[PDB]
This record gives sequence, C-alpha cells and structure tokens, in this order.
Amino acid sequence: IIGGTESKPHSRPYMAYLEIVTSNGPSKFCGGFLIRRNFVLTAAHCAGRSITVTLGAHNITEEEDTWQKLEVIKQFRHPKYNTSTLHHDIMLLKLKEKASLTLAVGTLPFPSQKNFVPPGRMCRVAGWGRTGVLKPGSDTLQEVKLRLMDPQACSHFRDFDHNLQLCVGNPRKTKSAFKGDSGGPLLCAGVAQGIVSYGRSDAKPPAVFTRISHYRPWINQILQAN
Ligand SMILES: COC(=O)NCc1c(C(=O)O)n(Cc2cccc3ccccc23)c2ccc(F)cc12
Ligand SMILES: [Zn+2]
Repeated sequence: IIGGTESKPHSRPYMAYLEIVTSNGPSKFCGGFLIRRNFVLTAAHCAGRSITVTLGAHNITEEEDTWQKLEVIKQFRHPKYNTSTLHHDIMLLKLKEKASLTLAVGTLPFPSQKNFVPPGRMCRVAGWGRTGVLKPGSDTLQEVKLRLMDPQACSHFRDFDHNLQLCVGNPRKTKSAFKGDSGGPLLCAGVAQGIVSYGRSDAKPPAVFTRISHYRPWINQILQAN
C-alpha cells in the first residue's frame, strides 16, 4: 500500500496473509479475505505448490494469540485464468479446517445483490505490500482510500476489460495498491467489490482489480460443491 495509513489493529478481521511456496524459489506473499470459515478468496496469480494462511494478524513479525495459522488443502484457480492477459485473476482456497470465530477473525460474506459497480465512488483496500517502489513489504497492515475511475483511465493496460475488471486510483495521487498487495479486497461501502490484480512497475495509478460481481456464479458453484 502506497500513501496509506496503518490499519487499526484487527479492524479488518476477514483479512488473510498468504505465504506461497514454489519448488524453485523462496516464499512469496499475497493478501486475501475469509468469505467462509473454510474458504479464502484471492488472486489466481498467487497460486503455488502449497499455501499457508494466517488469520488474525496485524504486525506479521510479532506472534500473538489472535493468530490462526491454517493449512490449505486445495486451490481452486479460475479455469479460464490466462497468464498473458491476466483475465480471470481469481482463486478460492479451501482450508483444511474451519477457522475459529473471534473478535480478530471473522467472515465477510457477500450480500444477495451483485450489482455492477459504476465509476465515481471511493473504496478502500488493505494489505502488507510494498509502501514504495524501492521499499519492502510493510510489517503492519496498511490501508488506503482510492477512487473508482472511468474505464478509459486504464486504456493503457491493453488487455484491460471493463466488464471483467475495475480501474482503481486517481492518477493525480500517489495512493495505490502495489506489489505485495495482490489478492487483497477492495471494499466499497463495506462490500467486497474488487481483488488486487496488477498495475505498473513504477506504481503510477490507476491499478487493475478483478471485478468480483462477474465471478459471483463461479464462486457460488465452488462453495456449493465443496
Ligand atoms: C505471489 O506471486 C507474486 O506476487 N508474483 C509477483 C506479482 C505481483 C506482485 O509483486 O504483487 N503482482 C501484482 C503487481 C505487479 C506489478 C505491479 C503492480 C502494481 C499494482 C498492483 C499490483 C502489481 C503480479 C501480477 C501478476 C503476476 F503474474 C505476478 C505478480
Ligand atoms: Zn493483536
């Protein structure tokens, strides 16, 4: 998160910290959010050989009783995810066991409505990602308020698609999701509407988020069958 604030500790109890393991490199990290006691939603590009989820975290360097470190049994990457275009950048993680409900850990279920979100309004995104181009991931959960932009603002991303994705962040501000914030939720009036997907290496906003509304049928299908 660039140009944001430190979250009030445990104020976003659905937030998930993902450690992603691959065979031929060190750990990578993503965000995500708990939508059921045993399901986390994140980005498809956060897939790996194995993943561990930590719920209940604020400062991810300091172990505390709120932590729940949870095993992932299965990854459900969107079947049409494309590594070239980055279309359909969404994935569900099934946890081995159901998480405990505490003050610090809870679900963020979707409302019944899945209305298309138009440009204009302010939304908020959170994560443990880099706080600048040359800075490292944040030890503490950070968050920032960003503007939903008209789709033409993301035209320079040649594979951007308004039906599939949100265009997020006023180009006149530094404020942005960035590297390390992958998979984290964009909340608009308390409702998850986007997932951090990709942007520019130089951090100039806007960035591209998965439009959750488009994938509500697919999400429902996985949750009902597993
Ligand atoms: C768990 O594996 C990773 O994290 N891999 C690295 C990786 C990242 C990142 O470092 O998070 N992002 C988000 C991203 C990359 C650049 C500028 C951005 C600008 C804004 C927002 C996100 C941005 C990706 C997107 C697509 C992709 F195939 C790989 C990545
Ligand atoms: Zn605490």
